[PDB]
Amino acid sequence: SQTVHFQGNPVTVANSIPQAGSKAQTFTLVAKDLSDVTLGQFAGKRKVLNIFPSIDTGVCAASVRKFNQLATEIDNTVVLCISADLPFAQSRFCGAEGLNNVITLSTFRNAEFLQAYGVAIADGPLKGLAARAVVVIDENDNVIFSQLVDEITTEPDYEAALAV
Amino acid sequence: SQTVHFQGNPVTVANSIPQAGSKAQTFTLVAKDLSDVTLGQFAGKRKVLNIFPSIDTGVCAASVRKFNQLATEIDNTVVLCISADLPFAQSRFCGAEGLNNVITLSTFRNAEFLQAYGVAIADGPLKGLAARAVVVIDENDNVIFSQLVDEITTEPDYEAALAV
Repeated sequence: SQTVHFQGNPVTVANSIPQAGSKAQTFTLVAKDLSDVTLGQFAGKRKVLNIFPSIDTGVCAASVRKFNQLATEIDNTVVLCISADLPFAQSRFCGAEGLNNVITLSTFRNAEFLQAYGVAIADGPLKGLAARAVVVIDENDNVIFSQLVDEITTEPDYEAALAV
Repeated sequence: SQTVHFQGNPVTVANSIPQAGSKAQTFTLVAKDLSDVTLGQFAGKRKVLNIFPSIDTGVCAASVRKFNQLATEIDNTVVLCISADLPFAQSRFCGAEGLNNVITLSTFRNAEFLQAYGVAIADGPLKGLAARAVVVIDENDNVIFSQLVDEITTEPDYEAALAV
């Protein structure tokens, strides 16, 4: 239903990513301590969903850290860096060092999240992983911004991190 | 269903692990390069399925490597270290590297394998991961040995590495 690219080859992404003005769908993901975490646990806060195919590349790009840093600077915000890496691997993420309101969440046992949010790679070598995307949700669980990055290895625009 | 333990607490594992004497069911797993791999590709060899909840916990047990080393001592052997960890994190496995015929395979997009081989943890925080277990499959693809470890944090019987 959506198509991005990787290694010079197109990639299929199931359904469609949330649209501004829409009520955010609930979801459950796993934290670094293996506990479950839902959207409602962040009620009354601004949520920035930073979705990656993987946050365990072993590379600390300045662009990635900058985005997270910008996102957390907006009032009453929480940044959720989401991927299919297991919580174990997510600890190696170096794109949010020292940012207290940045949380890593795994999708390893909640594949429905990827379907509902329209970021599930449906084919190619990266099948089973999440596409690169950003979804911003406000204090009233309303989506005010979303972006599915055309090129998987590319980062989203910094503007996304600052959506309201 | 079956019951084992995680840090002393009861844990339910789906279905039943293959028993000695049963026929090994085919399966599709993902290798390090993200390519699909099936049991048939190891036809003619002795396959030792070394299944872990995770092989990317930051702690390297000396026991792990020795077990794998011993397994490779038996004629025509290939050791498959399987877990839910993504191919990206399985690369950091210490129990493999340095030893020939010891490869890591991921179930990240083939969760049904855990169900079919009866090693899918059904409850608690380790839900979605594989139980600690060993299944030895011979040249005729018959299961000649298996163990679903009582305490998931402990290591299997070394006799497992040598089963026929």
